[PDB]
Parts: sequence; C-alpha cells; structure tokens
Amino acid sequence: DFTFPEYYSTARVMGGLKNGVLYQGNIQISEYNFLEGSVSLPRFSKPVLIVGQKNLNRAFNGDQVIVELLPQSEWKAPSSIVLDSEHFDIQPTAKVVYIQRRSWRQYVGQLAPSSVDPQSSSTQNVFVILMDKCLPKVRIRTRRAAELLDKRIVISIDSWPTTHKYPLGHFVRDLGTIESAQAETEALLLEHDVEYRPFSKKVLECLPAEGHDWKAPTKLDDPEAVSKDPLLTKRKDLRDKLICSIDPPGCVDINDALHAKKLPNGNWEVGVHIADVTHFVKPGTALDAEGAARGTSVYLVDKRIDMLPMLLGTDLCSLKPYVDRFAFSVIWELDDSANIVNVNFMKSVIRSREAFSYEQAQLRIDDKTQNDELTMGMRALLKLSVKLKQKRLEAGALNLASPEVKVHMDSETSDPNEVEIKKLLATNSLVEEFMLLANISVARKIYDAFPQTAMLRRHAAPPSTNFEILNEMLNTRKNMSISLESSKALADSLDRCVDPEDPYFNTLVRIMSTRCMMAAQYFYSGAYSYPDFRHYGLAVDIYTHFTSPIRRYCDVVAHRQLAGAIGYEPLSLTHRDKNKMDMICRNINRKHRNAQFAGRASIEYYVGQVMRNNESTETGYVIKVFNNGIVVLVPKFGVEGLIRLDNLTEDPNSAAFDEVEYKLTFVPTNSDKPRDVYVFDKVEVQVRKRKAEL
RNA sequence: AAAAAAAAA
Ligand SMILES: [Mg+2]
Ligand code: NA
Repeated sequence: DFTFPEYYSTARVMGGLKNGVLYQGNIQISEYNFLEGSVSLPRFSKPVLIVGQKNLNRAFNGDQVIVELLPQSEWKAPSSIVLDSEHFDIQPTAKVVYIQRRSWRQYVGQLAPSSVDPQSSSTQNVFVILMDKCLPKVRIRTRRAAELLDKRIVISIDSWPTTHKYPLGHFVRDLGTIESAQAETEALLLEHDVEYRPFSKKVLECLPAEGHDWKAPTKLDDPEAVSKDPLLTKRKDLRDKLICSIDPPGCVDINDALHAKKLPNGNWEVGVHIADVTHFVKPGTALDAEGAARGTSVYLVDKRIDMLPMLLGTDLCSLKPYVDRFAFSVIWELDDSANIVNVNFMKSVIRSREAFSYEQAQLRIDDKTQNDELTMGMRALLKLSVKLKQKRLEAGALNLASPEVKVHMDSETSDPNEVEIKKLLATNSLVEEFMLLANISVARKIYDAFPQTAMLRRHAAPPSTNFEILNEMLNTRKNMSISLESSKALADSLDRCVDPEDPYFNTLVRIMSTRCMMAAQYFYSGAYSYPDFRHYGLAVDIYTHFTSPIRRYCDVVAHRQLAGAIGYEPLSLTHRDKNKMDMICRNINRKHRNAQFAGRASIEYYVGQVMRNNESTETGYVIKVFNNGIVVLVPKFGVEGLIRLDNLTEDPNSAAFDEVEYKLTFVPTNSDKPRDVYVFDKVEVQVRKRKAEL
C-alpha cells in the first residue's frame, strides 16, 4: 500500500511558477515505458525526465502539468525496459506537483480477462486496458463484466485519488467485438476524435442548387451567368490548355492538374491548376464551419472521412477529365533550366484532357511510339521537374521519403489479403515538384499581400539532442554518422550511410531519421519574424499548403488570401483577425496530427492481421533493443513488432543488456550458448499469435 | 507542446 504525493496547493503553484522554482509543460510519456515521462521546456538542452509512479503523480499523457526539478542525486537516465499497463504487476529529472489542464476525454479499451469472473452475475471490480499504450489501466465497477469480456468499450475516467494505485472510471458504451472491424474503426476514430457523422441538412443546404447538374458557363460574359456570379468576368478562360491530372489509381478527388506549352520565345508556359474550392465554400456558412472544424480529410485503410460533402470533393470541385471545371491557376514562364522568369495567379475555367494514374502517365511518357501534344507536355514537365528537384537538393532539401503501405482486401471490404509496399515512379516526383513550386509561389504572394495574417507552414531545425541516440547507435555499431552542420550535410551524410552487401540498410536509417524530425507547423505570418518562416526539411524560406483545398482546410484559407492578393475578391475579415487566425492554426495542426496518427494505426491494424494469417518467415531489422525485448522492423509488411524476452529466452535471469553497445545477450530457448543481438542487425522473424526470432 | 520532413491520396 502507498499514497501518491498530494498536489501542491494552487497558491503554491503560482508562487513557484513566478519564483522560477516550478515549471509548466505538457507531459509526453515514453512510447515504450508508460511509467516514465518527459517534459520539454526551452530551458535545459534536453527534455526533463519524470521517472516512476510517484513522480509522474497520476499524470496522463498529454496533461498540462507543473514540475519541480529534483536534486542532482536523484537524476536518472532513461529506462532500459519496455512497459505497458497490461504487463506491469544520467539526465535532469523532475517530479509532477500539479495537473493544470487534463486530457481526460472518453477512452477506448478492453477488459482485463484476469480481473473478470466469467461465471459471476453480481457486480465486479474489473480493470480496463486502454487502447492508448501510454495510459494506465482503469478500475471500473460493473454488473455486466462477463458480457463485456472480449469487446471494444468506451469508458470515462472519474478520478484518481491520492489513495488509489489506479484511476477510477465507468463504462460508457459498447462498440462491438474485438474481431469486428466496424468496432475497430469506430474505436480508432474516437481515440483520435475524428468527426465522421453524415453532413447535416444545414451543410447540404449550402451546396449549389443544381447538384450534380452544375455546369461551368460556356461564355464568361454571358449576362445570365454574370448576374448570379458577378466575379466571373475576372475568371480566365484556359479551356485551350492541354491539361491533365496524375493521381493514385482510381482516384475521384482530383485536386490538381498540370500543363506545359512551349512559348514563342523558347521559354515554358507551365500551369498548376487547383480545384477552386472557395468558390463553393464561403466564409461564415455552415459548410465552411464543418470543413474548418474537420480541418482535414482522414484516410483510413478501408475508409475516407471527407472534410467536405462529396458533391464538391468528387464531382464539382474535382478537376474531372473531359468536363469544364473552375480552378485557381498558377502560371509561370520557366527557363529551360526551370528558373522562374515570371509568375501569375488567376481564377480560371479549365478542361482536363485526361486523368491518369501515376503508372499510366509513366508508361505513356516512356512509350517511344507516342508523340502527341499531351505526351510532349508531360515529357516537358518531367524534364523541368528533374531540374527543379536537382536545385532543391543543392539548396539543402531533405529527401526522407520511403516506400509506404497499401493494404489489399479479400472477400470482404474489411478482410485484408495482402500488403503492398509502393514503388516510386518518376511521375510521382513530376507532380511533387510542381506542387512544391505552386505552394512556394503562392506563399510569397499571400505573405506579400497580407504580411500580418498570411496562412503559412514552417518546419523547425531539429536540436542535436533529437539525433543524439541515433548518432551514438551509428557510431558504435556502424562507424557512421548523421551530420547536423546543415540540412545539406544531413541529407548528404544520410545518402552516404550505405552497407554494400545490404541495400535496405540505407532506407532503415532514412526512416529512423524521419522520427528525429520536429513537427512542421501551420502558422499565421504575424506570429513569427521572417527567418522563423523557414521550412528546414524543404530548405525554403517560406512555404504554405495551397494545392489540396478539397482535403485540407489550410488550403481553403490560402485560396481566399490569394483571391484577396490578386484583387479578385476582398479577403474575409476572419482571415485578417490575428486571434481568429491563431485559433484556426491551433485547430488544424491538431487535426493534421490526429489524421496522421489515425492513418498509421489503421495501417498497423490491417497489416497486423495480414501477418497473423501468415505462417512464414520474414526479413527483419532491429531498430530498438531493451533489457526485456527487441523492436524489429519488417520491411515486407512496413510495420514494427516487439519481440518480448519470454519468447527469446528461457532463463531471462541471464539476459544481459549492454546499453553502450545496444546489444541484448541471451541464452536462446534451445541452448546453453549465449547469443548477441544488436541494433541494426538483419534478423529472421516469424509469426507462430506472437512474433518470434528465427 | 520540442507532441514525425515532403508529395498525391
Ligand atoms: Mg492530384
Ligand atoms: Na488523376
């Protein structure tokens, strides 16, 4: 029996805060040990460790907490052990003395089977294991214990008194079975609070009266068309450009289309044409309000949760082929070296000639028998994109991009059959370079027009502390290093991290470097000074998101600001008010992050069940070593698995972790003879319910 | 918030 320390009185907290004795921060509990935590505070070169139950003082991941630094005698290094709630029962160091703002929402979990009596009718004290592996188990009291046994449940937490080792909560609702999929998708979206309800009648009431019969006007000065839409006479007719779009296979939500036309003077006319979402999505409407709140589209494996009604996303705003669409066009004159000669922005009417997938586009460009006007355009674009990318890389751009996973379904829409690691084609880079070009040109334009409230996106340099462990692993294990002299040194040394008799190693390190990045963040220009507009990863001075207004709210704002900048329409005073802008960025950074998390956890879920139906052996790479396990990346599946010590060894008493060598030594199960497993090792792995080292 | 860069979804 113990008692956590009582939180400091509210008056002690504000007195300590002011005297510089107490510090305030958001707690990040570690991704592998739930009884160990961190607070990042600009003072100290390193985040401050909070180690153990008492010191964490009933704090939940994400809590705004108040910490007190401990004496140097109590300073500790991070744990060499994996720990979640399910398996439970030197650096500057702090203790939690108070909880300022709590992150108790409704939480998804599953009953702990050993806390439940499956034959008892009466009310039981049972434990709930939360889906978030950062959190503690929660005691609930319920008469339905047996009926909730292998089910997906929502619980609410009520309290965690000083006197209790575990928080107390209650059952809220049932999602369904742990096998379901409907229940695991509802669970996933709750954990990341993505709104996925149908769009209200109020939202739908904003959509064009014509519905799917909406047509772009034939003549831009047609008196009828100009009466309903007076701004149409500022719209440029570009229905003469041989435009095309290049997207993933079978994609309905087409944001962008491109053209390239050789000019009379030797230069290039290049257009990037983007769905004109802000023509349909007006400020202060219920439709703008639902989209602003959603902030982003969320892509799950089996499911897309739209920011906007699909009448817009997949029909009227989509730059569909062979149909006249409105657009917002960025038009450059380019050198044959891809240097900007001039740039111009305009609302337009477009007619995409063809919608290609990446693969079809690639094969058409590489098809020596095809010599038509569209193919030559596409070929011109690929060429300009190569030069564009070359210049980005010379300027110090990072190329951290690795092959990602697409899961394929079987007999059912939620029953997964196989995992595809996506191969990059040159057309992927063709589109990316012009998206980048579009986004940079508009960011300069809107910051020009609105120096105080421009919708921008920055990316901080990583502290050296972000790369401290990875560089130590690379030195001790490989005699290699990642340089942080600059982003160019970072990119070049990363490129040179090569194992001759193992091409994957370089990709292993590239993916591991990506996790050492700072988060890129939307911001309004007035919040920072110009040198802090810096996008580190992209090595450009100013950046924004413009090219995807169907699926991201940042681009809706940027679009309005560009229409403001070119004198097409006045900018809504909403996007000229710093306080409203500041609240918008806060929200959309939150929606962006949540969507990345939800995305990844859907993939992890489906891939995990693909591998569960697979008996065979795979290649793995060790990306992490602990005293009681190893984390192994399996590239064929694109996912990590923990291999726990009870599976590596009988005699865990002799397992030995060498922290400076990143080496676990153990007597494997068959044997008498010890075995060394190091970070980075290529190993053989198989699933026999559990991942095992062959 | 020091809570994973970029592009298309
Ligand atoms: Mg596109
Ligand atoms: Na397309």
